[PDB]
Amino acid sequence: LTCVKSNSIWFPTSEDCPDGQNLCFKRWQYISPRMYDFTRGCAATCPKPTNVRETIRCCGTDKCNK
Repeated sequence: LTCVKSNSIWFPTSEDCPDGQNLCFKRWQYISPRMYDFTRGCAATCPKPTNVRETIRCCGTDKCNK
């Protein structure tokens, strides 16, 4: 699998996931209206929110987390 990788520093790029990681994730954290922190990458299992302002979506096709 290949996923989009991005975070607060790095602009979105393609990344090849390690063998055995067959999900891509997109995670967003609400700050205020229409203002979010986004993170994207590969995962083995879908990550879970660390706080109630976070939402995560996972998917299983190349770069589906764009």
